[PDB]
Amino acid sequence: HWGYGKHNGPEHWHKDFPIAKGERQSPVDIDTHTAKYDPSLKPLSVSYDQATSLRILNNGHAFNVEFDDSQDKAVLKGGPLDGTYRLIQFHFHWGSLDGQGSEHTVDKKKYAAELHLVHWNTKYGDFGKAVQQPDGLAVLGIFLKVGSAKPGLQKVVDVLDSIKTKGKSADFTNFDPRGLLPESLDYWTYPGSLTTPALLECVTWIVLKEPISVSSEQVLKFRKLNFNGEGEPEELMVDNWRPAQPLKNRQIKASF
Ligand SMILES: [Hg+2]
Ligand SMILES: [Zn+2]
Repeated sequence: HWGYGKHNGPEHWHKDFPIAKGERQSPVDIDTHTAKYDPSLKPLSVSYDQATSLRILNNGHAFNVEFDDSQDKAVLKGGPLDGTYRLIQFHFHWGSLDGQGSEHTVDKKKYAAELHLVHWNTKYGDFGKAVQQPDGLAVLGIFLKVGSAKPGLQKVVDVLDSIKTKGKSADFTNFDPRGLLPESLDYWTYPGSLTTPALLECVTWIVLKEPISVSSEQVLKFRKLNFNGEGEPEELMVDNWRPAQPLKNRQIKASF
């Protein structure tokens, strides 16, 4: 199957997943001078105070932190969205070096990593249903740059040792996502897709202007994860990002 290697990387995904060369693929390059300032755009509403983290798992391509989405516990609303979207999981994409790792680019600038908080539209009842609609998902993307340590990320970092290989999971309760948000909620938004197979075109992307800073030690720890399963040859989990895709007519609107 698919990966980020020489023989199964992004350039090969189209073979199993034809939609890889569809009309609304992600990520893209955000050209700040071409983005349209839209004054009709409402402020984002992030309601994560009653979030319920359950666990963390190494799925062989990233590590997912999962949340209880059986009720409106952690939700996203406002901004470009109509209705309420529930948080289901967050994950990151990171590089082998500090100069790469992000999926979206800003004026061709690459960040060290990118945080994706994934939410599904409650009018669809379940995640599986929401991935059948063009307005099924909303992904909140936050860039990471190397500098000062992010206190709020430390809890995730310390548990990576326990889920080093593909298929390993750990109980991960009482984790507050609010510690991973930047000061400002200014954003760019555009209609896209999931950045991993099945590359479904169901996402409303909200990418935050303001990056969060994390320390070299913190991102270092991400780089120690393995794509492989226990008892298998070691393949470091690095560079698990997809290159920018053709914008193809779409328009990127700015909230600022
Ligand atoms: Hg869809
Ligand atoms: Zn992602």
